Amino acid sequence: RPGGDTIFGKIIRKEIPAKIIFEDDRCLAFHDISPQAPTHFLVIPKKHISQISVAEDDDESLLGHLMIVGKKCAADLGLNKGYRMVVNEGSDGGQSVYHVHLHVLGGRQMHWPPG
Amino acid sequence: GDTIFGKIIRKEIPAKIIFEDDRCLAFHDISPQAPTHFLVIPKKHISQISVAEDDDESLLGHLMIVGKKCAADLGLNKGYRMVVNEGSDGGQSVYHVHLHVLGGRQMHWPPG
Ligand SMILES: Nc1nc2c(ncn2[C@@H]2O[C@H](COP(=O)(O)O)[C@@H](O)[C@H]2O)c(=O)[nH]1
Repeated sequence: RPGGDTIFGKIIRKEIPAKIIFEDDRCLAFHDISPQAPTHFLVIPKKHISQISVAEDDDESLLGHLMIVGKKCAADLGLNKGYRMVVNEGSDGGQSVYHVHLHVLGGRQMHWPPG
Repeated sequence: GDTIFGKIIRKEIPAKIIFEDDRCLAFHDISPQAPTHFLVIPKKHISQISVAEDDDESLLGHLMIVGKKCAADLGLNKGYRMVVNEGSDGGQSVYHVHLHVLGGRQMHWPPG
């Protein structure tokens, strides 16, 4: 099955439901099931990449596309005071789903340090 | 307008530079929030991610690829967190878009 069998691969194939914000041929944006801010969503590639540490050089455009889609979705969601984008890599990064994804959090003041 | 990151790019003030190419610069954060905390910034003066253009897509991804290579070179084999802040709610401290890379400790949840 294209995309693998992590939770995110199954969401991509519409096998498990999600609250989808935006979808194109390269990525999917959907709300996080455990939001850490009043608005908290994810932008993920449809191509399965386990983690940023194994991304290829030719994945540059795709990774940038996650950020462009993330900022567009944030504007569409009315996050006019700003937001924070986060990638969690590995154990120290707090990663729990090994399919690359960008968090976008807003709707409140975010604090420093970022965890 | 110009920012302190513009001065760093132009080598007018010092920073602990990790990596440079023709389109970005990576350097340690002067106020580190983790044992390793560095920034990857484009040389193009994009003020904030909310105004990035579609043509900037591969450049933004280049910041992340450079970030993950610098992280490996700095020994962050247990992982790290990448952060881009936008605006006042995002806590953006400098209006020149920059990717934070933090590691060398457990990063926590929520991410601020
Ligand atoms: N929408 C949705 N989000 C999920 C599901 N399972 C896990 N998540 C979210 O995916 C994120 C994984 O990010 P990580 O912890 O790997 O950085 C977490 O914020 C978690 O709440 C799910 O079934 N549906």
